This record gives sequence, structure tokens and C-alpha cells, in this order.
Amino acid sequence: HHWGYGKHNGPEHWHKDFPIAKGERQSPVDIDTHTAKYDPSLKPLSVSYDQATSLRILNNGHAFNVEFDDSQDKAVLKGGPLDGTYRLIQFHFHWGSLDGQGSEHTVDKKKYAAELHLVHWNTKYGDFGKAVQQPDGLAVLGIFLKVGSAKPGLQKVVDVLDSIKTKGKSADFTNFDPRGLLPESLDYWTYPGSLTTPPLLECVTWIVLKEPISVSSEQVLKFRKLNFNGEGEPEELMVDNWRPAQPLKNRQIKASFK
Ligand SMILES: N#Cc1ccc(N(Cc2ccc(OS(N)(=O)=O)c(Br)c2)n2cnnc2)cc1
Ligand SMILES: [Zn+2]
Ligand SMILES: [Zn+2]
Repeated sequence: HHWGYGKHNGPEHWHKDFPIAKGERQSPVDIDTHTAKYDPSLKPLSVSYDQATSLRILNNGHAFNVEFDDSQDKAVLKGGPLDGTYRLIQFHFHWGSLDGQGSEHTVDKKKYAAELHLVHWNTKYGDFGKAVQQPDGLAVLGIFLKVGSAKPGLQKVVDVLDSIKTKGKSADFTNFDPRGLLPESLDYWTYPGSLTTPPLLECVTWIVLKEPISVSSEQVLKFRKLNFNGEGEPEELMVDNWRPAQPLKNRQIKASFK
């Protein structure tokens, strides 16, 4: 009746409504460090988030998202395997029902507690809507979350979740600096892929950081208090909103580090 993450409308069923689910460059994938290829031609990532302007945070029934004002050439991502400039539009997370799972990408089959996705679109296409129709339209920066010490820059996000528990709930969320969610190193793996949720379009250049950020057990626990349902409907906790690894096919994962 609509896609979701349940047993009867989850990832395994998506191909019926979106045939591209069985495509040639689907994401996420397992990053095999035995086969990842170091490429000396890969340039360092250039992240310019000082002018980032957050607007609001909302629960859309798939996860929670923080939206940014991508009107001006404010926060942009460039460098790395990218040609041109990509503007930050929003970020969201994927997590599990327990600390042992939750990430979309995996490294040598290892799953992390959660995964953060910072979504950017190629300015040469004018807007996000036109960018998703192009093979090089989007660039998503993926960051793994491991459980350990708390991440100070994430607390503002965690504390506001109590106010957007159900689908449709939103809350003003201005002055949030995404630089507080980045790890020390920007070394990365990159490969051509797709959106991990329907419509599953193959328009993404994936940039997955090698270094995960540490978040406390208390912080991740708050993620699991959200609901997939809207206020008034049967309670269904928002957990395990991740897609399993897909076939690598004829693709090569490149590493920016030796
Ligand atoms: N049709 C359609 C459609 C679906 C989702 C969006 N996203 C949110 C969004 C959600 C998932 C996503 O893919 S992912 N998991 O980051 O790989 C990406 Br990439 C972007 N969105 C919302 N506002 N800016 C982007 C936009 C259009
Ligand atoms: Zn080996
Ligand atoms: Zn995502």
C-alpha cells in the first residue's frame, strides 16, 4: 500500500514498485578492504560549511531530517572525486533496533550503530529536482556512528527529538552547525551508487568516511524513541530503517588513502 521498512513493505519488496532496485549501481554496498583500490589521483575533500543555514527538523515517517537553506551558494562540498560544486540541502540518519546494527554501508561486513547522510546536489543542474535525474546529480557524504564517548555537536539534535516523536511533526531548528558532526580525518572511500530509499535513483556519487564519529549509548537510545506512525495511529517504533547491502556488480570502490 506504500513502501516502508516492515516485513511486508520493506527493502525486499521495493523492486515491485521500483524496478531499478535490481539495477547496476544500487546502494548501499559492503566495502571490502581486501579489494578497495587506493587511487592517488583522488583529491582531498573540500567541505565549506561555515555559511550553513539550518531551517527545521522533521519526522517524515522514514527518519528525521534537518533541512538547510540551499538558496545561496552557502554550504558546499567540492573536491574529492567531484567535478563542480555541490550544495548541502539536508541530512538524516539510519539506525537499528540494537547497537549491533543500523548502518547501511558496512566495512568488511561489519555493521555500525547508525549512519549519517549529508545530502548535496550538483549546482550545474539548477535545483535538487533536476539533479536527481542525472548520473552525477548528487553527492552524499556518509559517516558511521560507533558507540563510545558522546559527540557534543550532536546533543542539540538528540534533545529536540522528544518534540517530533510522530510522523508529520516539525520543529524550528536554526543555528545548527553541521561541522560538529564531522570526524577528525576526511579520508574516504568513493563509488557510484544510488539513493538508498525509493525512488532508488542511480544519481549518487558516494563518499564514505573511513573514520566513524563516537556517540554515547544515551544519544543513540533517543533515536529509537521516534515513531514511524502519525499521532493517533497504532504505535510502531522507528528502528531498523536501513537497506541491506546490494550487489557491487561491475563497480570498483576507490580509497583516498594508502
Ligand atoms: N521522489 C523523491 C524524493 C525522495 C527523497 C528526497 N529527499 C530526502 C532523501 C532521502 C533519502 C536519500 O537517499 S540516501 N538514503 O541519502 O541515500 C536522499 Br539522496 C534524499 N529530500 C528532501 N528534501 N531534499 C531532499 C527528495 C525527493
Ligand atoms: Zn587481503
Ligand atoms: Zn540515507
